[PDB]
Amino acid sequence: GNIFSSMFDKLWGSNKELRILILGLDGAGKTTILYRLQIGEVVTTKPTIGFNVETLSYKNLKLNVWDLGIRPYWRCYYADTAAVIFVVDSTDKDRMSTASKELHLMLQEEELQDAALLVFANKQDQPGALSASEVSKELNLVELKDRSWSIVASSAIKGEGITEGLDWLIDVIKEEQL
Ligand SMILES: Nc1nc2c(ncn2[C@@H]2O[C@H](COP(=O)(O)OP(=O)(O)O)[C@@H](O)[C@H]2O)c(=O)[nH]1
Repeated sequence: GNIFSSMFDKLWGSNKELRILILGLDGAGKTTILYRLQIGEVVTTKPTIGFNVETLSYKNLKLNVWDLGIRPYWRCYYADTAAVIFVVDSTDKDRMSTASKELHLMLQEEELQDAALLVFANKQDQPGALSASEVSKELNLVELKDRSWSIVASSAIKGEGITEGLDWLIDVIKEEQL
């Protein structure tokens, strides 16, 4: 998993530890992506009640993953947050609506004013999974303005799309830090 680490090494130098949030409705495959990286160490914690955050800590970076569906206990992480990776299950046209909501509430927070966005149209390997562009529409990512965003089709399970996406993200984050 060192290619991933080499990629994240490009964020070394930031004058403050950087934070990335992997979010989305449960089942979207966030955890999978997190474990996909195979770098640093991951530890689960329950800061508040009925709330569990999985945190991957890698030399100067923090990756936090928790399910959506906006209790203020979270506002705690938006401070140093550099970007959010929004994982969407492409084979769930139902909750697709809910997600779009949860995503905008999130992206509507003041501290995430500059966070870059990477959306993962995940589970593309599954039968009946909306295309990437189909999700960019269902989330109105088009309507989003004054913000670095991008969507990518993915099969976290087979690790398809993950690297291509993170690659993009990291560069944006790095740039923005400059
Ligand atoms: N086929 C397929 N299964 C996936 C994908 N991403 C996640 N899964 C499966 O979906 C289930 C939920 O994924 P997980 O990452 O644990 O969900 P979350 O962290 O709650 O969003 C797991 O059993 C995964 O193996 C994907 O892209 N394709």
